[PDB]
Amino acid sequence: FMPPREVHVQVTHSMPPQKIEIFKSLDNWAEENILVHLKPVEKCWQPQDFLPDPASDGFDEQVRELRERAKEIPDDYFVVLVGDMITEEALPTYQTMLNTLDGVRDETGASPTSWAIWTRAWTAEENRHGDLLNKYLYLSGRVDMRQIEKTIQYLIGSGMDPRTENSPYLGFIYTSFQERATFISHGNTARQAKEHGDIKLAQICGTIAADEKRHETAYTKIVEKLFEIDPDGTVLAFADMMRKKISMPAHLMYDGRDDNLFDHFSAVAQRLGVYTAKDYADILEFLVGRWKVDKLTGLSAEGQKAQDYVCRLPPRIRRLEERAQGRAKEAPTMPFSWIFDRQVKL
Amino acid sequence: FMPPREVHVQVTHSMPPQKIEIFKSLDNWAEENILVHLKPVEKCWQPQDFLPDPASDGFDEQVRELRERAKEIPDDYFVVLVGDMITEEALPTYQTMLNTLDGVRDETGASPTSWAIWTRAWTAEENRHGDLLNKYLYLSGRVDMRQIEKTIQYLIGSGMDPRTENSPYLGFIYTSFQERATFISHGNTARQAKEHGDIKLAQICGTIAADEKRHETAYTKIVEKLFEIDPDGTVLAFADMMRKKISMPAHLMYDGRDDNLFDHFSAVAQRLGVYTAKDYADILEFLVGRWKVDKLTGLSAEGQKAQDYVCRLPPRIRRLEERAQGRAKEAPTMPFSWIFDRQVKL
Ligand SMILES: [Fe+3]
Ligand SMILES: [Fe+3]
Ligand SMILES: [Fe+3]
Ligand SMILES: [Fe+3]
Ligand SMILES: [Zn+2]
Ligand SMILES: [Zn+2]
Repeated sequence: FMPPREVHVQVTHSMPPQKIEIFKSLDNWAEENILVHLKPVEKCWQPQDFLPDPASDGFDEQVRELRERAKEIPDDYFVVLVGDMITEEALPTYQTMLNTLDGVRDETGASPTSWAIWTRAWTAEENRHGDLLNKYLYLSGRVDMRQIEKTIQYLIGSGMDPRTENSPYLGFIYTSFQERATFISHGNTARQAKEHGDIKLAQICGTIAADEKRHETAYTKIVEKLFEIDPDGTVLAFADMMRKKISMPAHLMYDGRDDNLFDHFSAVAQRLGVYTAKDYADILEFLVGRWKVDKLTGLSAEGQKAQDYVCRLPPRIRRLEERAQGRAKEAPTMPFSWIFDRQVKL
Repeated sequence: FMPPREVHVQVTHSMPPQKIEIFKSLDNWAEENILVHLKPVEKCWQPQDFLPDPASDGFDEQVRELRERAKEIPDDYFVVLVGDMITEEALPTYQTMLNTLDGVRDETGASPTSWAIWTRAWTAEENRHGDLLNKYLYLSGRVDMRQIEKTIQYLIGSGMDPRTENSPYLGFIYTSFQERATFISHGNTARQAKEHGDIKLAQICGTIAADEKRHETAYTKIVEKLFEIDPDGTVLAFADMMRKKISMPAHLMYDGRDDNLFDHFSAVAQRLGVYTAKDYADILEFLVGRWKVDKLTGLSAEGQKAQDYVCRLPPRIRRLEERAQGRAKEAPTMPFSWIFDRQVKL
């Protein structure tokens, strides 16, 4: 039946028109400072590096092993991993999302601009994450590929509205935050697969995280350059995003069966510690430290307000969650269509 | 090393600005006439419907069968199928490509416009094609998934410039043509897999073709509505596309090894009859018949020229190829990295 829809009213082009040049001029900078964070394709890993080799005499035992190993991984973990993969699979959305950003958008799909080249290349690198996880999940035999496939269709057709308002200020702060968010997630699913005694699974999550660490560096560099060129406007963007809260890229998630699928998935991510509310705050605190927002001069009346709010927010959010956490009650066990309606503790 | 790049000079916004409304107003029409050609997600097939069931006691024998069956399929066919799949996999490009089209582009990634909803939904349906083919190819064990994965990365990062110039006139004629092109391809790979005695493979190609037939109907309806609303401009678009020739969506194809990969792939598609130059002309002739271009009144000096040229082109192209075909010499055998450098006849 009917999937979820963005409840917030839609806003387009919140950025002043003239300033687009600030991104048209930074073309040279981008080549020297963002395009370096790209791996040449020949040097890149590919999903096959991490999956059974179908053209190998060892393919059968390889798959048989992957599957033995999988049994020892509990369902809750699978639910999280699946959510992850579904997010990663909705990639066509995210390339489209970067092609709405006013200062950078690829005008033809093959535009030689540094910004477009970065976009096409980043998409290319991300495409690997979906594939690798998909085939791992598929072979594992622990999840319901059909329902997962269905969720993905519902997701791609729903789209996303990250409320970036076509602003590269907001957009690049979003991606900055998101890329770090998945990085923490993946590193935890890595660290947790290690614990469940599956190193080959750890490696999968591991090397995806690698890509995210690199992408995050690229985006945290673009924000750093915007803090120097436009100290006030960047602070205004950074504050604006924090008040709206960062709505995750896969929140319209729907399996034809759970009207609050994303909330439930996120709850399982929480209990296991793949991505907690602490992590959310920790990311923020890191970005304030990374951009040295604590120390900036030349701020307008609203800018100083936009600064202080942002700077005091991490200990605030942490403590907000703190007391919510030490009052949270026992959560119910709920079925997930991703796992044939087997039940995990929320 | 370095992939191929678009040799033609880039052109943006070839459409007059005012007319965008003709696409802003057709929002209602689109809901009644294009959105109907969408399958509800619950009714859609998913790749799992066509692949071994990893959560089934039968998974092992299923895979073992898929693989036995594959051996009987010759390498040349695999090369074509692989090209196909690589094209289909570069999907994020094509969603981006539809979001450059001036009259339809999704402004936020979640815009409630009939045009955006169609875009997100079509992308969602297409995502299934890549997956299904990918996993089939993977399990088969007859192709080199790593090299295929690499090609895909080179492709997504290269992008495409279909020379639609942000015009929905040109763009929707392009997609109209492309969707029919893949339809003929897939139906032939279906019909050919039948012949090599693999019905489960035929079914895969079969049900993908199904999606393409539907998409083609939707797009050939949008052109039909543009032939009625703007008889002259549509003919001008249709002529313009034919003179530039339709550059296929996967032409920048590169495996780090073959500087003319796309030409060689296309040559194998040709020899086998998956997609010949005849087919190209046959599609054209069908579209002239489909849109009744043969019979249109009220055409400008250039429009009548744009009409006649287009109408006489199918027997022209066919005969051009005819004599090229009856003079073509024996083609060399060439290695493909998609098949571990085994060699097929071009
Ligand atoms: Fe990713
Ligand atoms: Fe990412
Ligand atoms: Fe397709
Ligand atoms: Fe298609
Ligand atoms: Zn994918
Ligand atoms: Zn895909």
